[PDB]
Amino acid sequence: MDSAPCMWMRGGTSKGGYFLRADLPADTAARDAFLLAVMGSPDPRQIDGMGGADPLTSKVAVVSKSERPGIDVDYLFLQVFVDQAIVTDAQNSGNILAGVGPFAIERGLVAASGDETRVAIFMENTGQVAVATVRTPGGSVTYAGDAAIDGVPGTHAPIPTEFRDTAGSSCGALLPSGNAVDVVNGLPVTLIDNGMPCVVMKAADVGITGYEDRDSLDANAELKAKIEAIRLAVGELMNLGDVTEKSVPKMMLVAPPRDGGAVCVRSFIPHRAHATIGVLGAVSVATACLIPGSPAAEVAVVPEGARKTLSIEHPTGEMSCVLEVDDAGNVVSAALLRTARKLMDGVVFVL
Amino acid sequence: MDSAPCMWMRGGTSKGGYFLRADLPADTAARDAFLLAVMGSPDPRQIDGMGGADPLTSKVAVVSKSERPGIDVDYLFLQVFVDQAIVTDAQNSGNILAGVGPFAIERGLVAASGDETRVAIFMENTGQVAVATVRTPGGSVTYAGDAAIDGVPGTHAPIPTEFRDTAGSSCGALLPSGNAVDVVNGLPVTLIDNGMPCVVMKAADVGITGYEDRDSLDANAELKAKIEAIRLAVGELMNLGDVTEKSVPKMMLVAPPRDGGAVCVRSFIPHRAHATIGVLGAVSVATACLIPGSPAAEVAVVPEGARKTLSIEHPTGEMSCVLEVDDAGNVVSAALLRTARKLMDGVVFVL
Ligand SMILES: [Cl-]
Ligand SMILES: [Cl-]
Ligand SMILES: [Cl-]
Ligand SMILES: [Cl-]
Ligand SMILES: [Cl-]
Ligand SMILES: [Cl-]
Repeated sequence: MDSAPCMWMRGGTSKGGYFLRADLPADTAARDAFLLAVMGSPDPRQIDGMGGADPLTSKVAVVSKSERPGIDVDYLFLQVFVDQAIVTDAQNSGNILAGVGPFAIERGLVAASGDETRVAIFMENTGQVAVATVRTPGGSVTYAGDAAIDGVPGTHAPIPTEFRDTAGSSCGALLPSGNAVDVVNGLPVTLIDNGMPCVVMKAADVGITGYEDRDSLDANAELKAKIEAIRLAVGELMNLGDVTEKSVPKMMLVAPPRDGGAVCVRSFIPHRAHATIGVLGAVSVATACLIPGSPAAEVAVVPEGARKTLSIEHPTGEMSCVLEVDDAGNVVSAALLRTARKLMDGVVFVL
Repeated sequence: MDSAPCMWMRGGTSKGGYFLRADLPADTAARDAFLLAVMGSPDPRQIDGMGGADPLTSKVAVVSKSERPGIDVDYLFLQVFVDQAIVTDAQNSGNILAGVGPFAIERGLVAASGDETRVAIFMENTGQVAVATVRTPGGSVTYAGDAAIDGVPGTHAPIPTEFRDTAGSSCGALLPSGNAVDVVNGLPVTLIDNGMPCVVMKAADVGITGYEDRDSLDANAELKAKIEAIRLAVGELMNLGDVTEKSVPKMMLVAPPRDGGAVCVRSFIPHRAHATIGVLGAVSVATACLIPGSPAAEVAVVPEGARKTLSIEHPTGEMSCVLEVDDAGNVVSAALLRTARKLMDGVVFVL
């Protein structure tokens, strides 16, 4: 009651606590109080709980067996604020998602089935579907292997992840304005939602090249003020209402690729620069690369073929996105690599 | 083998992983590799393990039943470096120590004995003894209660802690120079070890008042260069050898008390300012307050009586130290309040 079984995992480049739904209070307010206490929030240092004093390590997954047709488990993502008594069920960023498949198997929501085991995951926050393929050699999840992702030392078991029903996850449409491009504060942008609502505009159009490192971007007050005025201006158009204290849309500043990739991106999510790029924001940006004349179309190098592999270059490397594009040109699925690791398993306590 | 039972606790204003000795490899090199992997080191973000990406949350306690006369458990403290593949068994700072008593009781090294339970702890790093009194109402440790310590939100069960055999823990003598005061780079200082080797000098003597906040102190390059030249100059005198890449001695800049206390301290440990003060450094400073004409004697207000309560004021509050002083004037024991909390219990995993 003042404890719950819990597995602490790294999912992608994030970390947090993974629960079975039936182990947390049914009452939302009771649930949030418990998770705040588990993390040690509110406290800039989160010294009296399991948060790592950074929003990326103050995250929670709630997983349960699904009754939806074709779905194996339902997954609710929760952000536990570091220094506010606030838990939000914001848009999925796609990193904590990576631990969901392995966690479900370990907890018996899904039994191991051969040496690899498919987990079909409904993302309750947005209504999207992720199919994760996880290594279960011998009938037990493994986290060891040869996969790498930027921002994570060494190598782990690959978890290839295929996203469906991304389109208009949050905005109700791929293009909530109905336009490929909209002029906003005199600038051409794309308002797009293929898994994450994004505003996609050229880095050069807001006075940077798009190749600056994260620290310089975080210190560029005039850049931040400029794109933030754009974000606040488009919230209604994107069916997002007043975005002032919202986490969306992500601001995606695109420049031509430099390392032979598809596109270069600097992401503000919305107010600080992402060290890499969010998974679902990569899908939105890779999709915008395909819409003609659009800011991202103008900078991107897009390969021919129905199965398009788009290497999205970011501050510290690149994240590769495989778009499967039907003969009508819409994106039918996006596949991206994740990794995760079980770090501690047992019981968490609150006062 | 690639896991161990482990309890994650907050101890004082630090956090880390608590093990039974018999659950870790006997081989030191094997042990260090395992603990590095457990924390997610080396990695500035410690994203692939249980470290909180700060040295204060990248700490380990190793506890076992003691055979020493009068000792209940042996405790070895280990610092797991955040971004280096290095584990050190440095001097005890006294915060992780606070979880040792409760952990021993929970693991059955010591059985609960009534509603409060004494744990006599040998600190293997330095040879000191700490007696911790822990609440065991009903025969089970509790972490709830009305105690507070600066740097930890809310309140917890008190763990009153009494230190003995502090004198010359590391230096072999209370005063390794044999002098109450030594002139170093033209400045009077006290080289003292009553639980933590410290250099004690007046804040004013190095060009600050001693009331500056931590951020200003951390940014004072000329202050840091000045006291660091002092530290490097005294390492041999204190029987510490070449202190260049050492963590000791702590630099303690004392000023007259301002909130009715005994003394005001700003601590460099050795290169960044402490947010409060270390427990054992408080004992060393409180002891130096009693040695006549000495820098700390000149600034301190010392109360009459054989049981002296010295409120050591620090950046974010004060830490109170009860010295029990025998008729010969030496310190016979120092008592200080700690708190701890069990945060997660179960098993930790490495690849
Ligand atoms: Cl459940
Ligand atoms: Cl936060
Ligand atoms: Cl997610
Ligand atoms: Cl043991
Ligand atoms: Cl470190
Ligand atoms: Cl300690």
